[PDB]
Amino acid sequence: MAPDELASLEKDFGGRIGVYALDTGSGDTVGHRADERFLMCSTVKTFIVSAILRRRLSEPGLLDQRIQYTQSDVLEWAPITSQHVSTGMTVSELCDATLRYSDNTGANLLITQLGGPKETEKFVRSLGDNVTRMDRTEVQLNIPDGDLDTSTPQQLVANLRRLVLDEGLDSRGRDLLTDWLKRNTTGDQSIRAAVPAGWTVADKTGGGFKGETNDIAVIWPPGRAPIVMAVLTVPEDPTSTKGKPTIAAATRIVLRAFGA
Repeated sequence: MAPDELASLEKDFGGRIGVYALDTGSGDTVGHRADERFLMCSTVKTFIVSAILRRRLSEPGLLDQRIQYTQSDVLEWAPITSQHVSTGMTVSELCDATLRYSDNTGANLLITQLGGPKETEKFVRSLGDNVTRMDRTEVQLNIPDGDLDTSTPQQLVANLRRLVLDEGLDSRGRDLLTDWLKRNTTGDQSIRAAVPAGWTVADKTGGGFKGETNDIAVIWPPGRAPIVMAVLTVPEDPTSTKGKPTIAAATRIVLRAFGA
């Protein structure tokens, strides 16, 4: 029933929907186009921040380091970092802004601190991800260009499970990451719109210039093991605003499949 409903949803949407979801209690999965490539867009911020958290283990005091930047660094969507050009922000504060507000300048600053876009790639490679690639910075990473800056739904779930639930990070880095994701402010109309009230969700959204809309999440229902999922969407109509409600509709399909 669920993969049929996902195929029906995709037909209604007009475009391509990639879904993968794992119930860590049952071990059951739901998938549609789960092995196909999609732009990660800003979902990649999850991994940039995770790479910074791992890097701190080799660079004592990294999170407290204050980074100075300039007006040239400030992009159109830089809700936090645009307010602190004179005074700088710490690496921790840049991780906060990058995840909770999808701050694009924050992301770029962190990529520079790591040593460039391939450093995040080296990080996911260390987790055993041989699928994802990172190539560009904000905002060019949102523009389709070959397979640059792509992953698949299933790979994104594997990585999110490893980082939020398992030992991809040390326990304090996992808590830092997970709290920032739980506290995301940009996901209310995506996966979260479909989840019952009171259940905790950790998520990271992404979106492109042609209506591409993504969300990846961990969901904690009461009294059972968490669910990890990814929904990636590419409308045929490049001006479509249907991505977010389509994500919520796919989530409702998934939750019903998982008895939630």
